[PDB]
Amino acid sequence: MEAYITEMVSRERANELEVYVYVFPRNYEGVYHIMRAWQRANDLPLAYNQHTIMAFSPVRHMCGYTPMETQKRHINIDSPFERALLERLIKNSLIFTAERHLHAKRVGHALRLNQVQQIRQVIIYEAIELYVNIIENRISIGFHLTHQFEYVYTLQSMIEQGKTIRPGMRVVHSNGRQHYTYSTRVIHVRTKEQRLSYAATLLKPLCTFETMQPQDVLNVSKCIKLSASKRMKCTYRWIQQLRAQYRHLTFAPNPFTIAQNGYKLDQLSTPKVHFHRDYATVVSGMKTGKLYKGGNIKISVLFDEDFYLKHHITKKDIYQFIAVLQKIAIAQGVNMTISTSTKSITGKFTDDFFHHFTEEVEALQPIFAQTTVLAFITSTHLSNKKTRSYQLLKQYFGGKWDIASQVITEKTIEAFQKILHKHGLKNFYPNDEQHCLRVIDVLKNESFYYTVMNILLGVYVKSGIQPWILANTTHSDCFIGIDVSHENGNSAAGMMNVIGSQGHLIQQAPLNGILAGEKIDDTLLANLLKQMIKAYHTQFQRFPKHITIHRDGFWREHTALVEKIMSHYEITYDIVEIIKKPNRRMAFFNSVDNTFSTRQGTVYQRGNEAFLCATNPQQKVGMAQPIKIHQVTKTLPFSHIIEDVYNLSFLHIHAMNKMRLPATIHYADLSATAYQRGQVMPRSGNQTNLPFV
DNA sequence: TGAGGTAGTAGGTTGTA
DNA sequence: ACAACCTACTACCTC
Ligand SMILES: [Mn+2]
Repeated sequence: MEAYITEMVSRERANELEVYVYVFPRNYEGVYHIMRAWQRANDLPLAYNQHTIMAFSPVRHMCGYTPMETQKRHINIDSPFERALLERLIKNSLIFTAERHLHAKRVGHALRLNQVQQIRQVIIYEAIELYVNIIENRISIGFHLTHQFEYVYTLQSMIEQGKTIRPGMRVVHSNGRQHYTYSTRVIHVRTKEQRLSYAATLLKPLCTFETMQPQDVLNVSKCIKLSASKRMKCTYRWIQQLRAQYRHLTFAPNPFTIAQNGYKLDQLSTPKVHFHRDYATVVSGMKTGKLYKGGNIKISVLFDEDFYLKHHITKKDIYQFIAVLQKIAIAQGVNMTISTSTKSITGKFTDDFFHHFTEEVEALQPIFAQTTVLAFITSTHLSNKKTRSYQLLKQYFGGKWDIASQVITEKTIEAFQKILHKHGLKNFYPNDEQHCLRVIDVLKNESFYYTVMNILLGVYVKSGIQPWILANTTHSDCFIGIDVSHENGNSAAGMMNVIGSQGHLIQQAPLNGILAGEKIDDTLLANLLKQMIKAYHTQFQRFPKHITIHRDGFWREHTALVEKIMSHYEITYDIVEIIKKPNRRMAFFNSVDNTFSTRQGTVYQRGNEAFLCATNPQQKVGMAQPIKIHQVTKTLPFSHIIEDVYNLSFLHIHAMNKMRLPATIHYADLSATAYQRGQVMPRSGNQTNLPFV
């Protein structure tokens, strides 16, 4: 069983290629018109960069643009400029070959291929993206397969068959090259703000899951979810065909294996989790084990009347469900008690309450103070506009009053009641220990258990409970997570603390996540590092030895500040970049049955960059997405950092379902989103605090 | 919004002799 | 302008 990556490397080197270089007199969009006219006249693969143009063959038709210098020169490998220009020229040459010999259309950002299937007047188009990099005087080409949607009809087809042009109808200028989103008739829809009009014979409605009909959506989504074998066979077939007509570079007969690409293979193993002993899996420990750090939780109930008015379910059913939750929690060493403050607000929370939420909620703070709200709001009120129950609920409770809250809708309660009816229950549940035990016992064999436990986990983590930690220690003693999000000109920073080599404190940094600009200032980073050091010293009574910073995306911060700061306290550190969507794919090919598969905890390593497989999705779900790890600094071996990254992904204490990313980046992204929408507020403390999810 | 996974749509932020 | 990220939204399936 061999290991395959979606890449290849060129036998020729960056300094073994003869190129023609034309330099024009002395703006990053320069000499683009000259290059386009040159392409139009001399029909050759050409590329530009700033004010220089490079090709593989001499240019005959000058088109009146006289160059300053002409050369048959090689490239200075030490100059990144000429490396980028050669990469652009190779990319353009590949695109030109595909267009001339394989009939592909460069649309948007990808080369659209032939259609694969039409689903009731919906065309599905294959597409591929190409990338060229120069890695230590070697040329690596990577590629990624994807899909595109289309409606096969213009506006004329509908307008001939009656219908009405809606002001809010979504149409695009479906054509070649660029694409824009805005009885002859004229439509004057704005592109973004500029006024445009057309003949309505070429504008076509957009094909998106938002607007497609439910019958088409199922099949279209089913089509774009292929297995690993089909996906990578399709990816490799077209690239082999492209190779068969390319002459400017040559490759090995089988250039897709990791051996040809200079990668080394690592097989990580699943860790163990600690609840009160050592458990192989999280599910086994949570099923029949006591929590790592239990305690006492106060819960308050928010019940709206429509939940009974339009759905024939009573508040007594809600209290039976809550009693079941309480008994399950007490079975694991967690004591939850219902507050009795729900007496002055009996019968409240009607439709008028939801329609005047912004004015009839200020008096609810003393009712739910120092508790955990378990809200049972209707999904219609949460989702439908002019009410915005979820947004206002979060933005008030967690946004301003720092009160944790967990929301449940009618689908969960109807599923619970349907299971009860199936099992012969609903006669009487609350205040009956034997009936509660029977309900808990029958909950085990159903998948709905994962729902119930998830709810409990959501209550636990927001209440200061630490469900489990790592059984074994890691090579780093301290983990920091940083993420940045930009929405509508507003920048939100998410910061995250993991205090201890076993986990042992998953916490959010008590710092404001709203940035005055688009960049993280030096003061914020200094405060984050110093506060995390203080937190570790408080928790363990000793200073840490090593700290690893995880960054989502690319490191755009001041490294000199980080070392000035941790030179004084004398802790070694690393800076690591975690990249989602690397636009590559990993597999193991088995030639006995000719199948591509994936194995969780697989690592491909090259230099200071690695690809990690952290999930095991099912065939109908799709194919696993690799993560990209990049080590900026060189304090410890790359293997140890990859191990820490893989091990921190098993600390998803908010759910029973395994998550792809480590907690450091996952929870930091969630926190950045929460500050983007203004639904969280800093809270100092020393316990497990995740006031989101 | 029980949670996670993955895969389409349209836009936004960098930094580049 | 180009390249390599990021975000939001929708959808489905799995537990
Ligand atoms: Mn949640």
